[PDB]
Amino acid sequence: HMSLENVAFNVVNKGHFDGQQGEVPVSIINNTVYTKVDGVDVELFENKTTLPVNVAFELWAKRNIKPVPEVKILNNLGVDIAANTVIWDYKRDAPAHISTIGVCSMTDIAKKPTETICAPLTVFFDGRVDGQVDLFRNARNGVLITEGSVKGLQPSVGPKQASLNGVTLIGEAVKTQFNYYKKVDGVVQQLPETYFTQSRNLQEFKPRSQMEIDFLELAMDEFIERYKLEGYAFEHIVYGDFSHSQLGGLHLLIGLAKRFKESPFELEDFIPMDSTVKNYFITDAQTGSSKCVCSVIDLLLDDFVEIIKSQDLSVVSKVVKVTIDYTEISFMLWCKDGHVETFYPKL
Amino acid sequence: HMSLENVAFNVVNKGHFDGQQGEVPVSIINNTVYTKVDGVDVELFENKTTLPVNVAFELWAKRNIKPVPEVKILNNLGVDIAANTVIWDYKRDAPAHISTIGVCSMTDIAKKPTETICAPLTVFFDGRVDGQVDLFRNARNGVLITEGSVKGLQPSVGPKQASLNGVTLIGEAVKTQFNYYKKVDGVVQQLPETYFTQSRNLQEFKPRSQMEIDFLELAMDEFIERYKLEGYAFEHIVYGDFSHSQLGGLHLLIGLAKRFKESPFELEDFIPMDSTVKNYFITDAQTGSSKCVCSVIDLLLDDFVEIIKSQDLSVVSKVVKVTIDYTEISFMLWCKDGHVETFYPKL
Amino acid sequence: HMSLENVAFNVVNKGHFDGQQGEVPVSIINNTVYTKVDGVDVELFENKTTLPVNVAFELWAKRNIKPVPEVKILNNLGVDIAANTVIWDYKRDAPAHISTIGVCSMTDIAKKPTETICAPLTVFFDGRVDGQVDLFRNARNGVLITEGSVKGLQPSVGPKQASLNGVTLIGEAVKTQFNYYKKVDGVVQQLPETYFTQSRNLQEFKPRSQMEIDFLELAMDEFIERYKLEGYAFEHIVYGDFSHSQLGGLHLLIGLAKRFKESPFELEDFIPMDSTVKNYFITDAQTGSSKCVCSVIDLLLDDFVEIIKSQDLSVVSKVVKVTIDYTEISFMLWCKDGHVETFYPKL
Repeated sequence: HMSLENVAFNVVNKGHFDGQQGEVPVSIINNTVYTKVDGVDVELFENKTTLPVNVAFELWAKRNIKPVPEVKILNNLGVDIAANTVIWDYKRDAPAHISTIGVCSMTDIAKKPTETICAPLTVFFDGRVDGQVDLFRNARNGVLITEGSVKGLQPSVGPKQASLNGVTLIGEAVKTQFNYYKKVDGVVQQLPETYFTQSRNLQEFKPRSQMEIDFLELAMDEFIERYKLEGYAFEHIVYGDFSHSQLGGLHLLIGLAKRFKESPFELEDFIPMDSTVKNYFITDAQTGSSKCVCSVIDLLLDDFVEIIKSQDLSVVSKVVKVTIDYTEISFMLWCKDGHVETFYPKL
Repeated sequence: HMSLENVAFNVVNKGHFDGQQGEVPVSIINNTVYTKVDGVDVELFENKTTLPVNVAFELWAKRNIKPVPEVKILNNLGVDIAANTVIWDYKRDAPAHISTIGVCSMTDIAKKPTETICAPLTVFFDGRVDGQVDLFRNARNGVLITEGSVKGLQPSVGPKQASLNGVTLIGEAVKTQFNYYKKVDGVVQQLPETYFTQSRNLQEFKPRSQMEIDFLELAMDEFIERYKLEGYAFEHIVYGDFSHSQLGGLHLLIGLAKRFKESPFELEDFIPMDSTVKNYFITDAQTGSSKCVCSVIDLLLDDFVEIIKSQDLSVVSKVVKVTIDYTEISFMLWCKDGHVETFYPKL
Repeated sequence: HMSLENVAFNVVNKGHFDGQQGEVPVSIINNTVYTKVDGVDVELFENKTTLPVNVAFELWAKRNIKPVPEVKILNNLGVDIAANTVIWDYKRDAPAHISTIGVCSMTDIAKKPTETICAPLTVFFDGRVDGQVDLFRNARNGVLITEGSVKGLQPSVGPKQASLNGVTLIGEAVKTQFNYYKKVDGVVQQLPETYFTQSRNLQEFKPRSQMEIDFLELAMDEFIERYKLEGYAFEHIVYGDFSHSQLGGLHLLIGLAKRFKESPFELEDFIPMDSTVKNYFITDAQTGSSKCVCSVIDLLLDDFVEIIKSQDLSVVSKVVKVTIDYTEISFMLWCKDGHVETFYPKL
C-alpha cells in the first residue's frame, strides 16, 4: 500500500522512507509538500526538480542513506539508472537519474534489473545489497561497487571518499572506499588507471599532504624553490595572476583556497552540478580582476605536480589528455623556450 | 478602510502595520508581493504559508512586535488562537494559528474574544494590552500572560526568554519573563511544576552555568570525574559515540555544541517547527557516523544532571516522564547492573 | 538568430551572453530555466523578476560585466534606461530598468538611442563603448560616464567604487572611478558638489581613514575626547543607545559594525533595494532594544564629522539638506542648550 500519505508518515517518524505502515495528512501547494502538526501546516519538502512534486517527494524519501559514489563518478562511468535505490544528487537537489527500477510507480521502467528494458541501460549495482553482485554478472550493461573482492573479477580501486546524505567524506565509522567494475555489451571492461579529484570546498579546505601544507603556509617564491618548480608557471596556473582586468590562471582549487583566506572573491557556479572539472565566473573583490569561464579542478597538489612535470616542454601548444575520475580530461599546454607558459583544462 | 495597498503603505513607511492611512501601488505574482519604487518593482513579501499571498502578507504585517512567548510554549499550553494580535511563527515563516480575532477579514472568526464562536477555543491573552486580563476572566478557555500579579490568580513563572521579531532573548531593555495562567471549561487550571528548555542554537551556543562552562572547556573524563557523574553514561548520552556506523547518543544540545566547535556536522531538520524536543537526521562529517532520528533537547546541563541523578537505576527499562515547557516529555531509561546504559527522549 | 536556446548556449559555454552561435536544449518550468547535461536537467536561472521567465533570462545573460555605476547612483541621477546594455540590479536580482534599447526584442523600445521614443527618457551612456559619447551629445536627456575628459564638457568626479558582477569594489586591475555628465531637455546640467556613500556591508566592514580606525579600536569616551566631539551626541547618533525598549540613534553604518563585532543583531531589510539611505527594522539580540524604522547611511566617518560640525546649534529643530550620491538627503537636527540632541536622516 504505497502512497503519498504513507511516504509522509515515514518521513515524519523515521527521517526518510523506511517501509513502515501508517499515514499522515498531507497538503500539496506551490511545488511543496506540507503535513499538519497540531493543526498547522509544516513544510516537509520543497520540490526543486523537474518532476512532479509528489513524485520527487517519494524519490527523495527513498534516497540511499548509505555512503554512495559521488555523482560525478557515476556520470563519468556512464551510469544511466540504479537498481532498486535512488542516488540523490545533493548538488542539484534532484534524483541523479531520470528513471528508476523497483522504487516508484511513477518513475519505474521495471521492477527488477533483469527485465529486458534494462538491458541497453548501464545499471548501477551495489554489492552491499544481497543478490546485486549476481545481477551485475547477468546484466548486459552495468557498474558494480563492492567493499571486497568478487571471485574472478579484476577490480578497480575507487576514490577514498564517498557521499553520505550529501556529505562527502572519507569514512572512519563506515567504509567509503569501493572496488569498481563495469560491463559493456555483456563484456567486462578494464577500467583505466586514473587520478581522483579530492571533492574539497573553498571555505572548509584542508590540506592532505606535506606539499599542500607547504603550499598554504609558504610564500610563493619559497614554495616554488623548495619543490623545484621553476619554469612550470605555478605563479600563473596555481597562484593566479590578479594584475590585469582578465584574471590569469588559477585552476587548482588549492590556489583559490590560499587566495580566499586573505581576501574574499565571488564564484558564480553557472552550471550547478557535480563534475570533475568545474567552471566558475570569478570576480576578485580586492582587485576587480575577473574571468567569465575559469575552469577549476581539485587535484591533490602532489598529483598536479606529477602530471605537469611529466610533460614535454619542447612544443608550443599541445593537448594533454589525463584520466581523472575515470574520464579523459583534456588540458591545454602552452610552452615557450622550454618552460610552461600556461596549463589549464581545455574549454 | 483596510486594504492590500494600505497594508503595503504601512510596511514601506513604518516597517510593519501601524494603522496609518495611505496607499502604495502593489503587484502580486508568484506568491510574492511587490511595490513600485521609482518605476521598478521591489519585493516586499514572499509567501511561505499555505494561506493566499495577500492574506499571509496582511497577517505578517500585523505580527506582534513585542516580546511574545515562544511558539513551543503556546503549543504546549494548547493555545488555538490569539486575541486581537498575530503570533508570527518565525521557524515556519507562517502564522502560529490558523484563524484570528479582530485582525483580518479573511481569517477572522470573530471581532472580539467574547463572541460565542471563541468559547470552545483556547484564546491567548496578553495582560500588557488594556482589557485583556478582564477578557481572560470572562473567557471559557484561555491562556494569559502578564508581567505582574493579577489579584486572586495563582501565577506560574514562565521561561526567562521570549521571542522579539523572531529573536529569542532574555530581555534587558524589555521584559521577557511572564507569569502564565490557564483556564479550561471556565475553570482556572493549576499549571504544573516544570523545567524550561533554553532555546539556544548550535553556532551561537553560550553556556549559562559554571557546570556548562566546565563542560565545554574540560575534557570528558575530567568533567565526569569533577561532577561525580560515573555510571550515568554521559560518554554516550551527552558527548556522543561516533565509533560505529550508527551514531550513539548525543541528545543534549550542549553536547552537539562541543562537538561542532571541533569538527562540523550536518543536521537535517526534517520537521522544521518550534518544539520542546527536536528531531534531526544527523551526519558526522569527520567519521561518517549518522542517525536518521536523533532527538535533541536544550536543557540547562545542571537541570539534565538533576533529572538523571534522581532516577532509579535498579530497573532494566523504564519510561520516565518529565515536565518541560509545561508538557510531559517521555524519556527511555536503560540501565544494567546499577548504572545507566542510555537515557533519551522517547520516539 | 536570437533565441532562448542560443542564449542558453552562450550561458553554458561562455558564462554569459557573448554573441556566439549555437543552441542547447532548454526546459522552462516554475519560473526557472533548465538545460540537459547528459540527460538530467540542470538549473541555469531562477527568475526573481516581475518579467516573464525567458525574458528575464535573456536580460540577465546580457548583463553588463564591466564595472558599472552602482544602481543607487543611476537612480539618484534620474536614469530611466541604458543604451545597448543591461544594468543588472544585484540587490533586487532584476534589471535596473524596465525597458531596453537594442538588447531584447521583448523589452526593446528602440534599437538605437537616437530614435524619437528615447528623447524624453534619460538614457545612460558609457563612454567606454565606441560612439556613445557622441550619442550623449545628440541625446535630449541622458547621463554619461567616461574614464577621461570629453572636450568642452565640464566633468563631475564620481565615487571611487563601482559594481563588477554584483561586487562593489575600488578597482586596482580595472578602473571604477568615472567622470559623470548629465543633460536635461537638451541642455547640459551642472551636477552638484556631493559626498558619496561608501557601500560597505556589516560583516565585511573595513575602515578607510585614521579616524575610522580610531573609532573601531577606541572606547567611546576616548574617541569622543580625542576628536573633540563633545556636545555632538555621538553616544546617541553613532554608537547607539540600547538602554530603553526603543533603540536610540545608531544611524552610521560604522556604528553598527562596532556593535556587531561584540554582540550580533538582526537587520530586517524590509525594502530590499539599493539606496543612499537604507531603512532597517533592527532588533538587538543582547538587550531586546529595537526600532521599526532605523535609517542608516554609510558615510566615511570623517565626512559625517565634517557635516555635523558645520551645523548651527542655536536652533531647537532644523531640516538640514546634504547632497550625497548626487541627491539631496534631508536630516533632522535636534539641539538643546547649544548641543546636539539627535541628528538623523529624516523619515
